[PDB]
Amino acid sequence: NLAQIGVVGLAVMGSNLARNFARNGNTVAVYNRSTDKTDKLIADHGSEGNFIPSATVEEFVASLEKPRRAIIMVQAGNATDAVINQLADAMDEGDIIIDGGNALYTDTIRREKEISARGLHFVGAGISGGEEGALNGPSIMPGGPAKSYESLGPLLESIAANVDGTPCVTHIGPDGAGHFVKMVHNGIEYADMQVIGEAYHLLRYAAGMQPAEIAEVFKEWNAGDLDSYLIEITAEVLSQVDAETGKPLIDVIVDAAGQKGTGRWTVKAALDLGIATTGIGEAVFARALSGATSQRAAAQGNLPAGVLTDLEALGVDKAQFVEDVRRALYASKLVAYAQGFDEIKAGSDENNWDVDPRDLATIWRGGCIIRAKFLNRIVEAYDANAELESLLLDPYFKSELGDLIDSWRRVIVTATQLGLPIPVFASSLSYYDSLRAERLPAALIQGQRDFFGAHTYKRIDKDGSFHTEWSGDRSEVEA
Amino acid sequence: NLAQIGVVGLAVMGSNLARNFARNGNTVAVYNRSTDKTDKLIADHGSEGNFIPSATVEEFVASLEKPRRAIIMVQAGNATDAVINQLADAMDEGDIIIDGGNALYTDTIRREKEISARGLHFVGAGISGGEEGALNGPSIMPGGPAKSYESLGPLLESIAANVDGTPCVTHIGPDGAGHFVKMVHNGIEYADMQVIGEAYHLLRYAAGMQPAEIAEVFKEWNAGDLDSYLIEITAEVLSQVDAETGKPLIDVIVDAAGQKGTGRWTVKAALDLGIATTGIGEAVFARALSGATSQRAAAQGNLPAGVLTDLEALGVDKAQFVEDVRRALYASKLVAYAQGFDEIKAGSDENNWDVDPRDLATIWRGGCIIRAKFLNRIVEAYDANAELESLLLDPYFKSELGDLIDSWRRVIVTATQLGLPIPVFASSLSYYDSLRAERLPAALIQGQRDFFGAHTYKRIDKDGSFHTEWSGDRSEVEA
Ligand SMILES: NC(=O)c1ccc[n+]([C@@H]2O[C@H](COP(=O)([O-])OP(=O)(O)OC[C@H]3O[C@@H](n4cnc5c(N)ncnc54)[C@H](OP(=O)(O)O)[C@@H]3O)[C@@H](O)[C@H]2O)c1
Ligand SMILES: NC(=O)c1ccc[n+]([C@@H]2O[C@H](COP(=O)([O-])OP(=O)(O)OC[C@H]3O[C@@H](n4cnc5c(N)ncnc54)[C@H](OP(=O)(O)O)[C@@H]3O)[C@@H](O)[C@H]2O)c1
Ligand SMILES: [Mg+2]
Ligand SMILES: [Mg+2]
Ligand SMILES: [Mg+2]
Ligand SMILES: [Mg+2]
Ligand SMILES: [Mg+2]
Ligand SMILES: [Mg+2]
Repeated sequence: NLAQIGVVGLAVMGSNLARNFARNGNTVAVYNRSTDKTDKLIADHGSEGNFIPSATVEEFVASLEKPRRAIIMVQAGNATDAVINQLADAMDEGDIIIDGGNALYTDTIRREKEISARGLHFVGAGISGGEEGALNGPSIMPGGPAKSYESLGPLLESIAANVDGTPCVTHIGPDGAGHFVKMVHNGIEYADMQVIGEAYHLLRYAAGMQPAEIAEVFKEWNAGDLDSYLIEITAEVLSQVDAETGKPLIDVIVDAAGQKGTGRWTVKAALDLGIATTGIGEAVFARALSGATSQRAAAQGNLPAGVLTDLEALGVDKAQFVEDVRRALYASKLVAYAQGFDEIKAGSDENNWDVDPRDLATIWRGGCIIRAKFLNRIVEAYDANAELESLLLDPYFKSELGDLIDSWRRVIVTATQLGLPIPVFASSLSYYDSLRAERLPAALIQGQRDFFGAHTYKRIDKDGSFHTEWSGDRSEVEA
Repeated sequence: NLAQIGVVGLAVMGSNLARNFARNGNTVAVYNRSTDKTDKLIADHGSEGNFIPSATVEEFVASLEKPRRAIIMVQAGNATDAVINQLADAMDEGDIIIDGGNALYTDTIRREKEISARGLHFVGAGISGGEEGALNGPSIMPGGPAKSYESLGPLLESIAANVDGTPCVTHIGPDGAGHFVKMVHNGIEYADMQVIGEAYHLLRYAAGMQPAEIAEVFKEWNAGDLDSYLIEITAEVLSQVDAETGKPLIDVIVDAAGQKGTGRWTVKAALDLGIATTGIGEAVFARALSGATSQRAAAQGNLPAGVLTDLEALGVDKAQFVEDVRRALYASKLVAYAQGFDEIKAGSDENNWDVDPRDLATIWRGGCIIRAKFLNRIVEAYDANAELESLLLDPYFKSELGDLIDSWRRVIVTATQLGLPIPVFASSLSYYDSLRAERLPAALIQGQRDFFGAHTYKRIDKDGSFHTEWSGDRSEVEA
């Protein structure tokens, strides 16, 4: 007569999640502040499994088997803190509050401190895949005490996406580690979509291909190493004809990316952690620029292009160019992921989480928009070398870069000569050529700062800080 | 027997600032929590002018002529709030608390609300030029109530940098406007230093010039449109020989800028405001990458370069290439400033500040690391069009871009073919080519997001939001 799991918040995400639990053989307690949403779920979806509805938090908590597991699925921020307090007040020692919402990981850290203190357990659970994932099988990223997973894990494994028998959930780490890895996942999604956008742009405006032909190229690419959900749905979007006009649907869509989106959080965290996420960063900046409606209108046809050429005048074969774009897309995808996994290691180190990157690449293979067989290469890279300094240095990926790099350079040159924007492709190659470099112009920056501000520099041949007496005899002294 | 201005916090920045006030004929109250610093200022510099040293906040406040003007120069964050509260409790209605520290503008906004509600005035003042500017003439960016500038303005004008008889201080706007434009100024400084670094890297590793020769090139550029303090000091740094090794000083400096600075705050604000600051962003990312010591050590000689060429094999004239790099530097500087001024506009609109960008380009000509005669072109651009959509569209600058664009494309092509990193040069050209684009891949992103999440899109040819039934008959409905 008791539920093993409960959901508070029965808007579409929490209702879909409750249904998932119930379809997979769990008894599920459900509560919503407004009872009409609870009544609607029972009325329209009660045949999907065993639900225990409650009108009050006290009734809801009383319906859960100890140790009690309540997932919150409400509005992020103040509304989730309100429900955490209501559950906290009603629960016993050893009970488990789970926020499944899209929390700021710093909110989850603060909540885990306040709730662990109250004698309760707090889990911040990132849930991927949006409404469809919540209903049919998400990737789940729980952070909190490791002993919370003993009672919660088997429940989450019952609803998670399954890939080759492996549920897309495992314990990520303490406190905010789950919401953190979910946030980085969101930023990676932006980069994956932007590198596809850039490939599309070159195939259309350099190779002269219409959307229906580009769809067919993407389906061919999707049979090879790039194989991915995002490339699969890209072909379906490029194939779609607008019934009203007969034009490709993409050609009647307003080309301004929804300014609603959390990819910016990923880049803010990378800026704080000292990680160069050029790929996610340029993908976010590209969405922002697309929305600058009045600036784009004022710019159109008014900035000098310079002398441009075209593939025919360059003597470039269309088939060779299309393959070069594929290889630029793969290289740029690989840089964006290497940077994202750098951000995961930096966040883990900063927060003492011991995040295992193999767990992330494993559970992102199902119920995620970014799912692709590429992720198995990330698992294998870290399996081979738990302390790998960059995904680019994995023996498999490094050997792949050997075959990509000539194409990648040709795409940057060619796009530039045709006046076509390629922000993540170009920025990824400058980042790559920066990691290759023996000496970077940061040495000059250190010298400039010592000149104007006496900020001091380190030396390659001696430990310590040094200063040149710029305003004086320009001798070097110790700082 | 009363001071017209006071300084709280007598570490080097505040001691320098107090000395500046005193050298310029003001009577200056000085106070530091630790009395030993007050004793030290009086002992070492009391001859420079009329100081009134106090050991306690109450004596300090009693030494000030009403309406009292106290400038706080202490550790940013909680320490600044601690000193604000101690002054506020000791002061009378109409008194003026000024924070001259490197405040987060959101902290200034909060402080101005709290302190104004108590019948005091709060000013957040950005002070540029570091320790040297505090002593010898800074750029000063005060935000707070306009009436505050009437008693404070003449004191700030007595110490500010002066350019052709114009003091580098004016009232910026309400509450946080001052600390906000200082934060953007800090980001711009990063971009100015990075574009100089990229030019240096190309002249050294593409044109085969040694640092002493590059120093002579920068001095010649400094005679033309690029004329700047940063280019002047760059030639002095590149001329410098390390006595101990005989190598160029730059060659014995550790090429790691790391994360010792606040340029990241500029990018985080840009991300929240929806502004594509690709120049400042890539500059900050480049500093972060330079500091990844273990990763760079692991990457050296392990990432495939691809087939590279050189200027000789390309048939490129060295003098033509050097001028092309100058013009890439100019174009990329202009893009970084255009984006920073877009960030200033977006911040001013979000916060109802009515920031006049002419004020900023006027007062950054003195006592700022970014000072350059280029800033006059920004004043003139906004003089001609208060609602200018981008600095790129100013008639003078658009005319300049007609002469820069062919060079700029050649530099991205050539750097790419030689395997040299140019993150701001290349990202600035993708941004430029993105403003030139009729249609951006943002249309494909809108289609993808509608496919996987039913996120809806807008149409170019009629009003409202639409959804294509991707899982069903792929008909379109209004949303
Ligand atoms: N659809 C998407 O694109 C997407 C993707 C991922 C996640 N999400 C989900 O979106 C939700 C965010 O909510 P929203 O603001 O957008 O929708 P909403 O309908 O305004 O709120 C959702 C739920 O929050 C509850 N709630 C709000 N304030 C509360 C309070 N103070 N005390 C108790 N319950 C409270 C509501 O209860 P009432 O019914 O009583 O109002 C409702 O059940 C999260 O659950 C998140 O998981 C969105
Ligand atoms: N190189 C630099 O450090 C540098 C460069 C840029 C800007 N600044 C400027 O210098 C200030 C920052 O100082 P810092 O943090 O770098 O150095 P710090 O040595 O940690 O402290 C700087 C000053 O803050 C005072 N202070 C700290 N906590 C305080 C508190 N709770 N109550 C009152 N006074 C307090 C100290 O007083 P005591 O002597 O009593 O400790 C000292 O006068 C700001 O005004 C900033 O704009 C410094
Ligand atoms: Mg039935
Ligand atoms: Mg299932
Ligand atoms: Mg292969
Ligand atoms: Mg580890
Ligand atoms: Mg002076
Ligand atoms: Mg000229």
